[PDB]
Amino acid sequence: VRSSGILYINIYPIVNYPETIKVSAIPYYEEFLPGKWKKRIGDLIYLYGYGIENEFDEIDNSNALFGKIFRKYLLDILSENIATPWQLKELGSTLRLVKEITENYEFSNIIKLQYELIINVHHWQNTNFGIIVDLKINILDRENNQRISYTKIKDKYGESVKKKIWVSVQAFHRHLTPEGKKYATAMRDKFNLLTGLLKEAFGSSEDEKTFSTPDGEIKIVFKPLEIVEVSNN
Ligand SMILES: [K+]
Ligand SMILES: [K+]
Ligand SMILES: [K+]
Repeated sequence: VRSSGILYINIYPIVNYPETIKVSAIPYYEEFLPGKWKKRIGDLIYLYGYGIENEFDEIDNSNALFGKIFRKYLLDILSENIATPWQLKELGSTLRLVKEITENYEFSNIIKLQYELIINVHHWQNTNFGIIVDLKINILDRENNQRISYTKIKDKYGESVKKKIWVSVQAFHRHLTPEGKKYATAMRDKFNLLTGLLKEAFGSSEDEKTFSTPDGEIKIVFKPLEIVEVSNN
């Protein structure tokens, strides 16, 4: 006798995107500063999105080049749609966004806690795209904004601060209640926290969010991808 189930994963799918995009190829010179709206592929740089200046060609999603360009294009568009109070931490092969935790916690005067969303593009079955999103909570010494270990918190501020911060961090991850206890919806709440912070970071007030591009809309659905297996006993 076998079990059946549903798996939710931290991949949020792009359900609509422009299947053809404008590109402009220029010869690759090392002298050109890399940045948003341009991607080197071999001996060419391809401009795309807001990087399109006067002229252009087009590629569609059957082209090998399309995935290479679109992955980067998608993060560049996401980086134009960050909602306050989130801020850009890094845009490279990954997009990282941060928000300071402004909910009350003991010792928030000396220890700063910060959400960090880590966003990577996933590309599968030739034409499917999505974002894989991880969440971290950074623990910072408020007075100097540097990362601080629990060991250093104990050394600098005392054991009582180290213990209260650990409970608060665990509660902000949804591993514990505010009272420092385990609880029956913790694992569900942990995933719902990730989805809710991601929606907030992109200004999403419904399950689906549209982002404008010069090639047409990109639509993401801010629900975890779901995979269902039903066993036949
Ligand atoms: K919060
Ligand atoms: K504070
Ligand atoms: K889904």
